[PDB]
Amino acid sequence: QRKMVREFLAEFMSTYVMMVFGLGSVAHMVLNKKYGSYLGVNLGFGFGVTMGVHVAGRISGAHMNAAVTFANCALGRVPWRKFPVYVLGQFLGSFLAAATIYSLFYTAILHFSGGQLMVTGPVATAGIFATYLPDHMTLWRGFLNEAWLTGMLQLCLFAITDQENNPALPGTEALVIGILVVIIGVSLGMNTGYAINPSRDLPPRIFTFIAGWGKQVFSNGENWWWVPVVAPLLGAYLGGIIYLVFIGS
Amino acid sequence: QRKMVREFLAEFMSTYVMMVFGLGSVAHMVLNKKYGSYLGVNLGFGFGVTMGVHVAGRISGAHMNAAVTFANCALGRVPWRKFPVYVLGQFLGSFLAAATIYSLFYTAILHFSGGQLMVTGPVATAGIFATYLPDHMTLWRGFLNEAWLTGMLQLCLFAITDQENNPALPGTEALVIGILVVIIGVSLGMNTGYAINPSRDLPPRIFTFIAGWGKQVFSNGENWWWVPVVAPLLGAYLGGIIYLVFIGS
Amino acid sequence: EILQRKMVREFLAEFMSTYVMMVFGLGSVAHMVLNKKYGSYLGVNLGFGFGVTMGVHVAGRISGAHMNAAVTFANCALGRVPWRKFPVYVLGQFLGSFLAAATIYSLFYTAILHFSGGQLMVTGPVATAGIFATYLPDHMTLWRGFLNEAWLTGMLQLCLFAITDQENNPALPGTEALVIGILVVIIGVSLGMNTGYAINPSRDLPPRIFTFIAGWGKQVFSNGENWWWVPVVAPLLGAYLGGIIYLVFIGS
Amino acid sequence: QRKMVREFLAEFMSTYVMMVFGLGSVAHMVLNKKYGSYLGVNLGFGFGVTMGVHVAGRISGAHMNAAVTFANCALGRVPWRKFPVYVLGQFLGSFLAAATIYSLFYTAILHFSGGQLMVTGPVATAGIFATYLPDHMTLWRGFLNEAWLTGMLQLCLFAITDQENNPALPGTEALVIGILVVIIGVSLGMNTGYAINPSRDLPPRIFTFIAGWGKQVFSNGENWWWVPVVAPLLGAYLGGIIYLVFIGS
Repeated sequence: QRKMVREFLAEFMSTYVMMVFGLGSVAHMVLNKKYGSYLGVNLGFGFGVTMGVHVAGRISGAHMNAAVTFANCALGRVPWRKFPVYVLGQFLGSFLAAATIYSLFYTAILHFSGGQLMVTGPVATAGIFATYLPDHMTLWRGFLNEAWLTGMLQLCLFAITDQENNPALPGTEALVIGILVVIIGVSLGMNTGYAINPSRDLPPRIFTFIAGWGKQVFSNGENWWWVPVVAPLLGAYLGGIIYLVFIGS
Repeated sequence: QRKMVREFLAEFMSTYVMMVFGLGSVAHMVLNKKYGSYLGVNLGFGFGVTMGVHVAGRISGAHMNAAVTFANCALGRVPWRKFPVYVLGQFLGSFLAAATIYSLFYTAILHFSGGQLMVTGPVATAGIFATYLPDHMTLWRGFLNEAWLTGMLQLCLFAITDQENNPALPGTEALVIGILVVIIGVSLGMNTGYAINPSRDLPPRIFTFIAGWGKQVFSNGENWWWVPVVAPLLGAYLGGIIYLVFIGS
Repeated sequence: EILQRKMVREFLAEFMSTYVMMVFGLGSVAHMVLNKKYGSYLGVNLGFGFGVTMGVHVAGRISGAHMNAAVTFANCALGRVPWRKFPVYVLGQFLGSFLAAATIYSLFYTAILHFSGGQLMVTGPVATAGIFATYLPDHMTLWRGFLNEAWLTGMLQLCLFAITDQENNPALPGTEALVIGILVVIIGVSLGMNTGYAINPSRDLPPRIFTFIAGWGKQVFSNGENWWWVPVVAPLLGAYLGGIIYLVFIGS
Repeated sequence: QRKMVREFLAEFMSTYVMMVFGLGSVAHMVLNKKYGSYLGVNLGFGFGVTMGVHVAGRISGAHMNAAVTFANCALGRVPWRKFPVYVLGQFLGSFLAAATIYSLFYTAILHFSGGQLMVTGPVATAGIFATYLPDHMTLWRGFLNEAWLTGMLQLCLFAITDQENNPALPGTEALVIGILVVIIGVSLGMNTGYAINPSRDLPPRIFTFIAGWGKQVFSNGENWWWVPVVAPLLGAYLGGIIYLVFIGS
């Protein structure tokens, strides 16, 4: 054994239940669209990220990300090298979860996706795990659409915890934290997905690149895999700072 | 009227009042589709779970069916001689709540079907009450989808009820568990619906068979009246051991 | 130059606790059966539920917040309240909802007229009246029209009493409200299809008496061979039947 | 940097979080309609209060919607000389909010606008920043309606923040105050697009008239910009008092 691995069971049974609701509900929309809604996803992710703090041990490991894994080193909260263990350790909850929703849904896309795992197009099923920015954007703006989609994932997250500026109640912190996430999938989720953490961009993207979809998950758009893995990083520490501007300093 | 009948009558009404918030939920989602929409039953049976959760002996037996009452008899809880009394007491209701979602939709299908109580095609009134698998799938994996739909609500039913590992609060349960059944239906409802408990599946499939439709309500998945009666009991043991091998042993 | 403390300071706060429910609920029915693009069915499923959770933060949190001329008749025969001061909960916040209808109407004076010609249409594909009162969408006679409103009433209380029986796992002292309209939210995804949920004799005698006054005519009280008396006698014999199915489980 | 002036920051943010959850959530039903929805406006708005709420000085420095601030001023629950501060410093939480949701969608807009800024017609844009009255609207309703939209905002606000008469618990505020405005959303925006607090109109309107839309943003409604700057001020002065008679006192 213990002393850092009772927690990596929670860090995993938290991210292995995030991507089942947040990233495993988009196949509820992009496969029937009259059984599933673009709401079923943006609402899936938040009110499923409730189960994801109901588990992780109250402050001692609940991140599920590498955008907020990284940031919680800006200041002396959780010094630097508790962090790299959670990045790779909590890709697994998103990789071998990305299967625990890929393997249970074969019969569904095999009558929707023909017999061919096409990456892009009119029966494309490669969106379900990765993040692809549609016709009307660039990376001039796709960097600033994850370093601001995660910059306020921090301002809005430091204001639901710090027991100084009057946040949530004791157990009434998951409902709001998931409700925090409903209203970004439904506000700025019309843009570079809302792959807002470097653990929905890559960890199920290196799960798509493995099952047989092709190299079009690492290249569709000049080179994408990197910005939802590099923008949340110097987006998070830059968003909770501009927050911490007003109370600290 | 003694101690242990004040245990069905308590678990009888949460298998007659979750079900009337979940059966008409579909018998309204798809029976009309204009007044009744695509969530329809995500938040109908979902939050119709919240109701019930506030209607049982506080947190000392509030299971609502014959499916989670079985994980909590082998994993140490509620000795087995208190397992089937609750199951049936519950089950004893699932029939008593459909047979009254009939007279509530009496002339809501006779102006819809004709006078024949059809189950498939242009007239579709037996996919509401029970479930019935779709045309894209066999039982090869609609069982694996029902020992995973009834084998992963236990990681949430533990992170919210168990009090050591930081949960929702005493009023805060129904709304973080009924808000699960909506978050369960926003991902994994596109497979078998969710027929997650054998107290929701059999007594309303025993009703579609006694109302006048006949034995075809069973002969639907060519045999589906045990796949969500043996996959759901075999997820509650397979999951309840995931959180307790995660934390415990 | 006189006293105004009494129960008339319940009356007054049943007034809003109703009035604020309606301008939320009624206000939303317009918002689908008048725009259909900026509005939906679901909007009333929950905009009526959280119209009632803002009814609650307007009346004593449990003692004064019925806002429903019937829950005021259910908690009288069981006994949680005396009788002779049952009027001034109906005749308060039921002429508290009548006068919320004329405040959703003259709030929509333009917004409707372009939707229904220049006609005060009761029945058709230009129907309006359904904003204020309810009508049975021809799916039924009264045989099911009284049996969807005294079981829809006795599916209410058993979910009311359970969150306010501070004995048997209710909400907190401060989350009663978020639930009890999210009762009404769900009433509109399981049961909200045939007669709607006109459970509330303050949403169905008061507003119907409004429309008939601003000119919808003597057709508001006929649609159903006469549909008015039902949700005014359908809830009272289904609240009394509604909350004795609970106290025959834990009471006496 | 630590006095009354560490409070524009409390409501720069609390207002900066009010626009950008909305202006981007109203530019989200309006720009794809298949990866978005209207509810997204009213609950991406209401729960974007929620986050507005948990940002500012606990309950008496967290308004953000400066027509409240007018009436929470004039009824004596604020020093009359600390009115302009909470506005203009939250009024800038609305400028530098529009400029910063016009940006995130810069690439998404011009693609379906070809290179030009239209205020009316079939390429309506600035309906998301400012507001404009429909086919079915005059200024008869143009004003009598924003006195009950800045009206009902109050009785339902005050009934929650005056902790005499059944309010929410001190964590339940922002969930059930944000959950208000989602109820004003699906009740009362199909007459005006509820501007309720002139915070929400005049600054991004002043933004969109600088943003090159030219003077049509002050035209439609013959002159529509003035009302949700004025009906709110002497429309929440009435949502206040009508409370303090019937309730309170």
